[PDB]
Amino acid sequence: KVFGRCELAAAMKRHGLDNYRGYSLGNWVCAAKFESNFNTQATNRNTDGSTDYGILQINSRWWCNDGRTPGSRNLCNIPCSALLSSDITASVNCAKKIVSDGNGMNAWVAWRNRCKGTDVQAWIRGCRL
Repeated sequence: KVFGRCELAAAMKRHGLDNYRGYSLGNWVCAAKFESNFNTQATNRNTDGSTDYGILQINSRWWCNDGRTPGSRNLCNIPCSALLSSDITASVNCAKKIVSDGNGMNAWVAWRNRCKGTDVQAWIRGCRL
């Protein structure tokens, strides 16, 4: 599924991401936009044998099990395929563990490169939240 901008903002706010760990909703919407362009089916294979899954591109080497990532850990206790659903619940709950893993939102490279330090409030414009 491909979320509209405000549609996702609403979904994320509903799942408690607004200001979670001090990160405004705009930050998460911005991360989702540049990580997967709001596409729940987005996947990106990495050169280390791992793959990033879903709207928030969660990595298989440590967070989910796709059964084909060497020395992979499954800290979120879920199959990576669950991260490719139209329901973002799985990705949000896993994301909540990632942003609390000692690096803030820096865990998401697209967020760091395209969102960090910017006026992320713009990503929520026009949204009736």
